Amino acid sequence: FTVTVPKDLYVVEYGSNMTIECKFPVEKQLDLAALIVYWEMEDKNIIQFVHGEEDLKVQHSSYRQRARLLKDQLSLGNAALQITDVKLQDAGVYRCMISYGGADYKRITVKVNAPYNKINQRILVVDPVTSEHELTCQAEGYPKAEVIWTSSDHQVLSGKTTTTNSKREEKLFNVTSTLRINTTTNEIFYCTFRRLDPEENHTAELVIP
Amino acid sequence: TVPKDLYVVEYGSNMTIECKFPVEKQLDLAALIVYWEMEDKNIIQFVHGEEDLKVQHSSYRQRARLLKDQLSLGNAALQITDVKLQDAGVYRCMISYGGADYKRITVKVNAPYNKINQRILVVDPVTSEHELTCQAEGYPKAEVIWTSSDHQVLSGKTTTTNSKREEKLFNVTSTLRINTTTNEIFYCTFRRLDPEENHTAELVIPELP
Repeated sequence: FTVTVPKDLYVVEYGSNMTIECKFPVEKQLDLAALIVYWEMEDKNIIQFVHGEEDLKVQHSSYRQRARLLKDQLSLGNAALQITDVKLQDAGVYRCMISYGGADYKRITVKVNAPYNKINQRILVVDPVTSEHELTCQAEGYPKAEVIWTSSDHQVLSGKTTTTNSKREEKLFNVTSTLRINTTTNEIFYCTFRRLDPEENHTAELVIP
Repeated sequence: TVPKDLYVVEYGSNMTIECKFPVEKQLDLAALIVYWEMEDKNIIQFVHGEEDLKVQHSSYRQRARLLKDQLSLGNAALQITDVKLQDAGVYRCMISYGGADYKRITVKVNAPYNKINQRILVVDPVTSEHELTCQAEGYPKAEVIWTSSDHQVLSGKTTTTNSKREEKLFNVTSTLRINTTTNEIFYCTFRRLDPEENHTAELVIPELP
């Protein structure tokens, strides 16, 4: 008897839902009087499954109404922890621990990627005689990002970027950048939100109307 | 024996399919053979405690691996990474240690519209007209249903083409034009039938300077 993990690492996007698995030998059928499943992370209990039931009282405050153990999977020899709406606090080392005659644990590490991939934009005519426009790009993510404006002819341009803490998601940043430029209908520009360590670029295409 | 007969697998993910066999004592890997195939193409040939990767078919060159730490437990776990629609079919496993026996496992590949890209364009701030867009790929064809925070169905413009990335899939992009203000919430729902399946992104109208 030993627990096995088909996936050692999980990379999961902010706000989405994850299923992290642990597999254990089940020759015949589950004797739920003998079955225990314990999920935790950084010494905080997520799930304690005993005598066929989830002990939700011992569940840590953080995970209330978010985490649960898929029970259809238990019959197959698979203890699947599903957590919904992944925060940046859910980055950590997750211990899964099962006792069924023998008893053994495995580790699973989770990283939470919070990309600047929901990009909002605005294009305004500031002065139609000089055909000066104001382009704007906003997005949210973690950590801080810089905005990089480029034209269709690959010219870097000077934008004005304003980084604040997000009024939606406490831990994320709200990055808004503004480009003033002279241009005409159908010309194409790009704003590119750049995170670092490791580098990651998300880019939206603005079409001047 | 096989705990799971049927696997429903996501497109582009990893799958782990399992065949169990009796193991009273420990593994003499000179005596052990494991063979995995689908449609007479070899996926894995494991012999003398080593993967015989020259017999492997082109299709599975660096994708197919046998989880070696789970051989110790009496369970041959075929793992294939980056699942295409071509991986739908019937997989045979055979193992010979002392005795010999085979099991068949059916695999179906779902390609859900669960990676939804979004963007919000402020068209005219005077009227406060915004242009919300959602796009995704999947199979089969899916409709998009736009709804407001109080769940009224709104009129949209949806465009469906064959995907350029993977031509068997479809690209579904939908745009909604609506007069609205900062912090109002909208939903774009990718729906697909026989059987029904819903995936929805939540779009929040931003505060721009």
